[PDB]
Amino acid sequence: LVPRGSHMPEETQTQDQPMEEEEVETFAFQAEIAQLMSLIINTFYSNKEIFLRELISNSSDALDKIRYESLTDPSKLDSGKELHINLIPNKQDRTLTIVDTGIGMTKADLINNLGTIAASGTKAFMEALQAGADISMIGQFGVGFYSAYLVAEKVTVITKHNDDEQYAWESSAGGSFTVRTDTGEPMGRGTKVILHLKEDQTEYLEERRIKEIVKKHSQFIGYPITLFVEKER
Ligand SMILES: Nc1ncnc2c1ncn2[C@@H]1O[C@@H]2COP(=O)(O)O[C@H]2[C@H]1O
Ligand SMILES: [Mg+2]
Ligand SMILES: [Mg+2]
Repeated sequence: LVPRGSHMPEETQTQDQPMEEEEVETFAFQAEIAQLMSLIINTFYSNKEIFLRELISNSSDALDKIRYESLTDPSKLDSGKELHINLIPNKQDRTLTIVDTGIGMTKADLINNLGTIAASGTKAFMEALQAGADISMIGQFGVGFYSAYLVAEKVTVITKHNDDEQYAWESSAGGSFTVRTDTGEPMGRGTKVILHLKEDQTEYLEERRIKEIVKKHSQFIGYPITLFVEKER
């Protein structure tokens, strides 16, 4: 009744998909973890570059788990995903992302493994730091992940395990973290740790620096690692 030969883009713009709800929960760090994070963030250390070794070690442990889980669950052999790590600096956003195709984490794994449960070595490690230990000793005390706060003001962890949905963990320290369901970009099995770098820590976006610290500290990953470099415009 109202003939048309051509429409403007706004006229044929599709209706939005239904808005999704994401459930968010907020948790306090275990008291000694909170102490540790306050000590890490607010103290000068000479050797901050070991954060990357700690996050790559976590990824390598998650990748090893794939191989062994196949002994009680052979279907993982059928995945076509390569077992690998990618490092992804974004100079536009000032973030460094460590991506793996390991086993991932469930929601309860994020809550229990990344903040609420005591690590037995945490008090000993804070005393070793007081007595002048090098921050590099952190992984030997079972709290390596929190080294990310040597260089990052905020950390976001996106993760997907076969036995659960995709979740995001996030914390800017200050004593709390959040876990929420993540209905955004499905990432497939594995974990992405997104470091929001502090203003004076932007050297960890540079490709030569990243290659230097991988070669110095992470030579026995056991899986291919790949550094994605944004082409300079
Ligand atoms: N990349 C990752 N993939 C899977 N789990 C992780 C990752 N990073 C940290 N974690 C979990 O966080 C925990 C930190 O302490 P652990 O190294 O004992 O065990 C670690 C894993 O359970
Ligand atoms: Mg370990
Ligand atoms: Mg190994």
